[PDB]
Amino acid sequence: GLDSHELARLHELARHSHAVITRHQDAGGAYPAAPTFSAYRGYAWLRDGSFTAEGISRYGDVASAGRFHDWVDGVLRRRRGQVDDLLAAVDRGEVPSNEGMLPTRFTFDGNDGSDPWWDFQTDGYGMWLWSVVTHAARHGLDLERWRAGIDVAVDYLLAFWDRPCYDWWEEHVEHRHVSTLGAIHGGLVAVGTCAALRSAPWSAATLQVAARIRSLVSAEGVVDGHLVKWLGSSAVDGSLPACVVPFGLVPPDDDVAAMTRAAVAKDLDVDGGVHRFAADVFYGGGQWILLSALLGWNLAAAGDTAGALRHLRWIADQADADGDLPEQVPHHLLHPGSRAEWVARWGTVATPLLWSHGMYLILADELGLLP
Repeated sequence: GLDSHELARLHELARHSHAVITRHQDAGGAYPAAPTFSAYRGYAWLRDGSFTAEGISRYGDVASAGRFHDWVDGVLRRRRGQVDDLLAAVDRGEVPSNEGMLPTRFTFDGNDGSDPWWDFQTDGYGMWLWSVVTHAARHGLDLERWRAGIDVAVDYLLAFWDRPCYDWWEEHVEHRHVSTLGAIHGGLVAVGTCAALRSAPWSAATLQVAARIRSLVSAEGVVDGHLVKWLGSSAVDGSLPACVVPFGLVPPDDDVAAMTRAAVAKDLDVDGGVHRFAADVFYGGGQWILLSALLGWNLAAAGDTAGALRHLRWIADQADADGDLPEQVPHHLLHPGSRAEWVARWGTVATPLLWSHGMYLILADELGLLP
């Protein structure tokens, strides 16, 4: 379904995606979110980094992906005491405030880059577990290299998975977001079904808590046959397909998977460019490359190769003259009046966004299109 013209350009964008990710990887192994965007530069996120690492692992750069996992593992081992103290506090009946939780932004030397009162999120820890297990399985690696960091993440998530937190988009701290629950589920199932981790003391617990997550989503996170943005809401969010692939709340051919893909397409997908959520005013609510990639990935997994390809083509059309992929583009805006202020305050949209490139690599790989 691709001619030589398209294949050449898609191959080149894949090569360039690998290059921009590995060029900007920090000396210590972290992947930055966006080296030139004012509000993100200097920081690493586990969410962005884990998807980026998965794209790089699929691409076959074992060294680069391994250095990212080394970095995360070391950062988490340094939080062993913090996590133990949070768990002890829970055991005393003194539940820690959001202000005491593990961070969202990391500096490249592994310190808190932001105050979790303002951005507390648990999804990234779940994504990292999914990412590191998937990487090790793909390349035949011994997970003991990263196990002590895995242990910190697992202990943290088993304790705090059911806590309200901000969503992937740093909004609505009072709610429990289905793509956050989904990320945690994906990480817990990854470690709980990993033969190398069969003797871990938390082995059984991870699958039991994953089942608890699915119970909660079944009870409060499905409406009219589709997943919803947060428990007790009716709306969808463009992140929701991640709950199918890769995080596995339901199989790709499940009715809830089909209905969720359809609802996201209807409510949020304009010409192949997927919006985050209807109320999104960030840069006027533009079309997000990573979300078009996520939807494409899910379409491919469900057997809709044509739909996957249409989304891959849309993404490729957003590459700039150097091949860099932005965070988002404004071809369609949900709330156009809101864009100007964002541009004035933070500058033009983050480009390149490493996560855009990571997701491009994943979707290209799903379609068998890596060079």
